[PDB]
Amino acid sequence: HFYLETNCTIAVPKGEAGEMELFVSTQNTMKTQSFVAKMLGVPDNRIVV
Amino acid sequence: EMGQGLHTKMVQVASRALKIPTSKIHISETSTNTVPNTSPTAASASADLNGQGVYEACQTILKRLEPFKKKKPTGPWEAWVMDAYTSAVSLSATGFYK
Amino acid sequence: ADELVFFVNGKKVVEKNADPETTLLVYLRRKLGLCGTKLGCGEGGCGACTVMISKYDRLQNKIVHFSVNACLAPICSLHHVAVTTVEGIGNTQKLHPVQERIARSHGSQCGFCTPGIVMSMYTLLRNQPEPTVEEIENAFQGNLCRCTGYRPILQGFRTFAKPSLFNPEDFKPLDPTQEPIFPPELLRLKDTPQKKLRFEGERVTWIQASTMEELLDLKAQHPDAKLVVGNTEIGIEMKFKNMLFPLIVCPAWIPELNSVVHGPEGISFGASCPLSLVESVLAEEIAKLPEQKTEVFRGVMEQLRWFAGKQVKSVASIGGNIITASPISDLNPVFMASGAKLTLVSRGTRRTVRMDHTFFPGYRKTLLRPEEILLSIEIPYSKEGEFFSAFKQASRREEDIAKVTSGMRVLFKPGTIEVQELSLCFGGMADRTISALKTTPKQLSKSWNEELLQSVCAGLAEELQLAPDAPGGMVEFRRTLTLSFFFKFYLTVLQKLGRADLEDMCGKLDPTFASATLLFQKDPPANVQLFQEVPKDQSEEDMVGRPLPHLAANMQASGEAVYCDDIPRYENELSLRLVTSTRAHAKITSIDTSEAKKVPGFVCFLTAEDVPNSNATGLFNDETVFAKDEVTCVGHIIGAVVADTPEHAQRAARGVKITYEDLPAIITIQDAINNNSFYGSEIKIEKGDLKKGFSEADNVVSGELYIGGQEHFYLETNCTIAVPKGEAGEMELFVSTQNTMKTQSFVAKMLGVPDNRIVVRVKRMGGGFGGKETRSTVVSTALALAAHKTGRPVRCMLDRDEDMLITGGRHPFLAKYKVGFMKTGTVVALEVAHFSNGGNTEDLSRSIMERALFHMDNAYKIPNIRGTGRICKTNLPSNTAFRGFGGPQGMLIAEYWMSEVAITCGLPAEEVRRKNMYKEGDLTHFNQKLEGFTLPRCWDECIASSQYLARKREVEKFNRENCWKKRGLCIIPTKFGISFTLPFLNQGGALVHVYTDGSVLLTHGGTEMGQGLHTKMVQVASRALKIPTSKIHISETSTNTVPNTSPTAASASADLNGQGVYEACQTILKRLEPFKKKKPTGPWEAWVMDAYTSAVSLSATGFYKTPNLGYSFETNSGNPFHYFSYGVACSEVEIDCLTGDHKNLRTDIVMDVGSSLNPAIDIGQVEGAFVQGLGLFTMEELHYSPEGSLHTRGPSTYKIPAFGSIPIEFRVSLLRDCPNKRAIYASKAVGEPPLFLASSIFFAIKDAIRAARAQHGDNAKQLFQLDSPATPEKIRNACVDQFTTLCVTCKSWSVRI
Amino acid sequence: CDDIPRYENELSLRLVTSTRAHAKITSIDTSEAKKVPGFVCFLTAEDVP
Ligand SMILES: Cc1cc2nc3c(=O)[nH]c(=O)nc-3n(C[C@H](O)[C@H](O)[C@H](O)COP(=O)(O)OP(=O)(O)OC[C@H]3O[C@@H](n4cnc5c(N)ncnc54)[C@H](O)[C@@H]3O)c2cc1C
Ligand code: FES
Ligand code: FES
Ligand SMILES: [Ca+2]
Repeated sequence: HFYLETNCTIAVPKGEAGEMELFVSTQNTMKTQSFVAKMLGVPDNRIVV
Repeated sequence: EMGQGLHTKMVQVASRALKIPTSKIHISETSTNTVPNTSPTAASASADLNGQGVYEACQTILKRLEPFKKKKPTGPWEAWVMDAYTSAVSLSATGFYK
Repeated sequence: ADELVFFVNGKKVVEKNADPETTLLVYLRRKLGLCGTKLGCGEGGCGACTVMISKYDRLQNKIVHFSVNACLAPICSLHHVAVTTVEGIGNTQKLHPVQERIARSHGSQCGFCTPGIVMSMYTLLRNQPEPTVEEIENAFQGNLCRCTGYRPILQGFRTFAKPSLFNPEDFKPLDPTQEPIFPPELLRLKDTPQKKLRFEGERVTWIQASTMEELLDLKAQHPDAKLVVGNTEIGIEMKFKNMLFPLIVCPAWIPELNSVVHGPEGISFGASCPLSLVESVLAEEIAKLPEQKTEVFRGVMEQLRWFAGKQVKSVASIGGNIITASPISDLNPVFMASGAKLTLVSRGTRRTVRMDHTFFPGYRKTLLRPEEILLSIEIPYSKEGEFFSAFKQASRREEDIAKVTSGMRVLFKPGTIEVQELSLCFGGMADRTISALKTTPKQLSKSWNEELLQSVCAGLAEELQLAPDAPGGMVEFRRTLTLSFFFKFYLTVLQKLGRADLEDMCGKLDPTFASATLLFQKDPPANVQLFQEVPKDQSEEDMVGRPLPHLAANMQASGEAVYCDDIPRYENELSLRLVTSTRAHAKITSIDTSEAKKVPGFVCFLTAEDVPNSNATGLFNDETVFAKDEVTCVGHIIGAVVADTPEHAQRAARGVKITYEDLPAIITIQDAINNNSFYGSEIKIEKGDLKKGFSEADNVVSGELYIGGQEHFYLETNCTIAVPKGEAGEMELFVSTQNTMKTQSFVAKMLGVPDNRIVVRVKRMGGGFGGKETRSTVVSTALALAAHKTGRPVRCMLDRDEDMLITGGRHPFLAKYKVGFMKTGTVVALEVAHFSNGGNTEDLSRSIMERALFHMDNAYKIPNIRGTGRICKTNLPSNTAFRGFGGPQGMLIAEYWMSEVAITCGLPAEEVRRKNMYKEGDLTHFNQKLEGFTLPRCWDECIASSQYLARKREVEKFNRENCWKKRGLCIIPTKFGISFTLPFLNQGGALVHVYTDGSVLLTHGGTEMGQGLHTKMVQVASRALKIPTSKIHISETSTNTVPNTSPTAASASADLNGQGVYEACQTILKRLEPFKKKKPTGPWEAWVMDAYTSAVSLSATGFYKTPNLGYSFETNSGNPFHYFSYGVACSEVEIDCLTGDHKNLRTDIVMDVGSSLNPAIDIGQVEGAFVQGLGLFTMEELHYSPEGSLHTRGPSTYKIPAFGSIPIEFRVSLLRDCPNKRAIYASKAVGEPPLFLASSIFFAIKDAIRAARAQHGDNAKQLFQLDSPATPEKIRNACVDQFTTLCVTCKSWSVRI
Repeated sequence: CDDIPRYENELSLRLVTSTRAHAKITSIDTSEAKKVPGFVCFLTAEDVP
């Protein structure tokens, strides 16, 4: 692909109820959210992309 | 947005749908907590899918403003909106397309 | 050396460059990132910063633990100590029992006080694993909570001592072996000897002295070197009076300053001994020694009872109190009256003195030479025939500054009642602790009798006279207290002489006088919470109407809940400090920033010039962002310093020098009346025929009432972070606000960008109470500007002194009433003219006056009625919304004249109120019909369940058998209209998403400030969707998910947002039903995935407007309210007629909250609101200089209810079987309506004072004046007697606003 | 993404990848990594919640 911006994620944990906000260079916010939530074992509603 | 000018096209679409200048419409970002369960931006399809989404949301807002437009057919956009707000009319809407 | 080494939650901290100005609180939060520990005040009064310290004590040879205020502990005092914070004891993955119990017992609302309270309780348990009830209450003298009304905290923690809202049986047991180990390294180091340390900061050098020799050497070589022990005085001087001591010596380690030696004449305390140690050894001594030897000891104990809390007394030294030489020291009068022996030393010198008037030669001065330190105090044994009393009267009992304080000593010639020695010493009566040296000599060789009483009183009234302009004012009260305290001591001595078989010489005490001399004791508390069970058939997953704890209570108990300032700083983030006028009205002639520019890290000073677009803000556009050309109050924001750190911004702000030319100032309501200075025109409601009403009236009573305002005292002050995004003027703000919409609008207008660029986010507030409905924007706009200008994130959290000055409060009210009534008590006519003091800016002032007028009836039908309001425009900080919003003021006036109706008629108040009460179907003075009028049931339930009638008789009996204490009892109703007085604000919105795992993310326009709104909305959505609450999450409130939201205010927010949520949920259900129809059992998660894979939208908005609202002042027609709240409270008090102190003995409340959405949250709101009302009407008083400068700027002077303030017996019932079908799931709003029911305490006090005036007044005026707040001053002054008589006799400390 | 300012307490991650096309992992030694200043942790499959 050679997108001039490579893959990049900032994840910011909010310290309550497994809440986390991610800033991502992605075309797919939904799968990002889903994959993060499943890995951590928290509902999708805790994870913002 | 990845360089393909999608937000630009969606603002152009919204501006036509609402009959207001592009300058009054802003897109800031994409987030899972404003629109959930989104397909990837792919298959070249994103302006088609989201354009419809956007158009429908704009149709809902127009439907809600039309009584205020009827009673003030020349008065500016701003007067219709402020009239709707002080009449406790919702100025937020979702839009969807399949 | 120079490394500082200590432990935090078991982890070693090595600080190589400790700055002596660094507090523990700032180190924990900003250096270690542990933000569980909060800033509430910076003054030691609120306890939000409470943490635990452990050390190996070398003198007692064991591990000790005590609590401290982190806000006042210098890290440089903490070498080889172990700190435990809220994070150190547990977390939501494994809560400590203390955390669990406060959460589950509904003991956490906004949550901001919870860590500090957790740490107080935790520390007590580390010292005493089986405390008493009494020990549990005593642990919180230093902790304030503004939300809970304290009852649930004590009730949950009582389980550690010795249907249902919570189940104590499910609480996990305490295992003390699982507490954190004492860091083993510190145990190894108590072997090696401690050597002197030096720490060098930006401006301050700190020496930790290891030996007496080092301390004396240093003081000889450099007498400028400032002794710091507990820092509980020096911390206040440095933080608030901007005093810099560039060389500090801490002698806390020195054995000689910490020793306790028993000698023949008494007990010697090293001068650095903490007051907690004095307390413990004196309690041992008085327990085990004969009473005749411990009179002075018990006098010191009596003062230490009411002396701050555990946190302060742990580190505050006796020596520090003595040398501080405050006029209001509670200990110096006792040490002076008892001739306590002080040993002073310098390098190679040593002298002993007995404290007497010479020890204190001038304001905050002592006998010490610059190079001398106090080594020790001997507190003496009392002798045979020697008796002692100590006294203190403040505004509040616990952790308060004494008005008058006193030690008193008599010695009798052996075998006689003849005086050999007499010593009466006082604080609060001059610029130092004084002895009544002219009065007491005249008494030597007199017998202890009535004429000695009269002589000492005449002498005191003459010797201790007061200057009208005397610091503090309250000159009559203070003088009355010196006589009244003497009188108690006189009676006490009569009794003690009795106990020594000298009854025949001095006489017996009259038994009706005996209660005068009792030392304060409270009965054990007894609480009742009654509410309705939900139906039997209600699903266990449907939580509507069940007592679900606040969703965030566990996280609040654990310190994991994030408030604004807990958010980590960006690496490039700057700090802002506001710069305010020190003048009430003046021209700004110039600004000089020379000194500001020199402070390291200074970035800029923002002023009106830097505003990009409009300098005009506020709800009615009459406010400046930054002052231009003139200032119009003390606290008017002139500009803002931006710097790297908050400390550099504070210093830089000090170096902004403003020059002023005074202009004529309008301060008071009277001033505004004289000057025709008002916000808009007169507001008026009138019905019937006044002239006719007053003609037909058997009786007509006229009067005035003044009601003081109120500071919100949210435990979290105003705070904004503004994050600029560098594109298209986009900015995101994190704000402690109730009003995201106005925050956003005001920032956008100021910047000159559209609203669509500006996002305002609120996760939660640590209280709001109306104070964050508009006045938060004054910080938000300034930070936004800073952020736009620098392109960097900028943050500002106000200090408590700043917040109290800038952000205004409840509106003071003055009312002039005239009521006409029949001999039966039936009122036929009423005219009331209301005036409010609005301050600097219009803000919500006019709406507040409207609401007061809508409630001038309270519960009563008045056929002929006229009410007017005028809002005064004055050179004071702008006043705003406060829970009640003008209702409490309006209704207190109504009850005030109603009290006088009852007394004029000679009829029971109870019967007079009931007779006048509205009936179902009646119209108000504003022509709204009362339907579903529940007030009579509330009344009849309350009169019956409180046993009001049988208690009346007990009160009457008490009053006949006691001359110097009196009880009062009153039952008060309330009607409170629900909805914003501006109709279109009665709207709310929501947005819901369902993700493909079935989990639901919900948001609405309402903000969480501790009222349990998110909890309720989750309860509501869970019922609407028919899924468990566990699948539903609310993360925050934001302008970019729900736009155009009204403020969280008018108690309306659950009603509005509830409907919005319900409608969003109904849209989702409609879209799912085909999938539900095809698979009527297959779970929720399958319907959701089925809808997704069929491309059905799983996102919806929801919206609601309250229908049919809109009142006209012109036609007196249309409904302002959607429905009304109703309730009744019965309160009993016992006043001390000699001091003006009182106990709240018992309160019973019946409250109509319809079918409660959550009885736990709702009883919480009733108690919290009631207790704020209690403060409003009896304890909370703001004082201003005649030039309009707020003096009262922290908890030291502003006394909100404490744990020990609440009714000793406190019963709350929610009315059963009263569904309100027009609000969400037949609930009613709860936040504001109960507050005015604390009125019941005000009118109980008024009854008790009436009983005092019949006992002791001459031809005492029948309709006597009691303004609000009914403070000890006003209560004492109104109890006219022989003592007030000899004390009665325009430039002064304060002016009535 | 990477233009967003770092939080003061923000950490950096770097992935460790296979140098073999198909192999068993017989061991992982983290000794040397632990000596690098500012090292916080090495995440592996065991750290996944
Ligand atoms: C919330 C709060 C509530 C309070 N309530 C009360 C109250 O009800 N009644 C009351 O009387 N006080 C009250 N105080 C004041 C408190 O008791 C004093 O601040 C305390 O005793 C001072 O002791 P310290 O060790 O903290 O003094 P520091 O602040 O460390 O020192 C204070 C002064 O004493 C000097 N000093 C200390 N030790 C010596 C020594 N050995 N020789 C010579 N000079 C010395 C210091 O140089 C300094 O001038 C309160 C304070 C707070 C913060
Ligand atoms: S912040 Fe420390 S006592 Fe209030
Ligand atoms: S819950 Fe205690 S101050 Fe808010
Ligand atoms: Ca105002």
